Amino acid sequence: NRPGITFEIGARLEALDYLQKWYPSRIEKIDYEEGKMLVHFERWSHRYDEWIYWDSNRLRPLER
Repeated sequence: NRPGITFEIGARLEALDYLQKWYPSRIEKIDYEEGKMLVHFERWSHRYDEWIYWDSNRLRPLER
């Protein structure tokens, strides 16, 4: 039970949207160079996967 980017593939990060919530979304793949992750969302109607960057907008790492 780790709500946030644990930097591990398969970790459940917090993504914002849909409800404007930071909802536990799962990392499917990580790009470390650009610093993006292929995140798979549970509550997401358009697509289910997306490449977004950590805390660039709607992505939150772990508590700290």
